[PDB]
Amino acid sequence: MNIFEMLRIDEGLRLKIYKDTEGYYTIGIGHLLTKSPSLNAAKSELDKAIGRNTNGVITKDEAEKLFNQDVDAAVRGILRNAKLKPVYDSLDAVRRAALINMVFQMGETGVAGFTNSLRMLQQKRWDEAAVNLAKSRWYNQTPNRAKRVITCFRTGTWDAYKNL
Ligand SMILES: [Cl-]
Ligand SMILES: [Cl-]
Repeated sequence: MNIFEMLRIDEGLRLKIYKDTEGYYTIGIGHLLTKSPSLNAAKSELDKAIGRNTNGVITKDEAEKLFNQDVDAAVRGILRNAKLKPVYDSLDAVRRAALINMVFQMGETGVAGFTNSLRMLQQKRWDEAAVNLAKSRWYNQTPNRAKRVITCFRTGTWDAYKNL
C-alpha cells in the first residue's frame, strides 16, 4: 500500500467532470477544478489544466498525470508549511501518508488549522489525537473516509485500507 493507492481508493476515478461531496466541479482522481457554480468555468479550468480542448472528458493517462502533480504538490505544500513540516518530519511512513491524504483533501490551510490534533500527533499520543480529529466538520461530512485516515494515525498500519 502507498499514498497513490490510498488516495485512489478514497477518491475514485472519473473521466468526466463531476461534483464532489461539497458540490464542487472535479475530475479524475479527486482533482478539484473550481469552486464556481458554473460548468463553463469548470470546463475552462479543465482545458487550461490539460492543455487542450477537452469538452469535459479526459483520458486515463491525463487523469493520472493530474494525480501525480497533485500528490507532488501536497507533499511540497506540507514541507513548505511551518506548522505542518515539523509534524510530518516527526512521523513514520504510514502516518506521513495519512497527513498527505488530509492535505490532498482539504488543503494545507485547512489541515494546518487542526492545531491541537497536530500537537498530539507530534507527541505521539495516538488515541488522543484520533478522538480529537473526530471532533471536526471533516469527520461529520465524510465519516467513512475520515475513519480510514484516523485509523492510520491510531495504529500506524494500513489495516483500514486492506480489503478495499
Ligand atoms: Cl493543474
Ligand atoms: Cl466518506
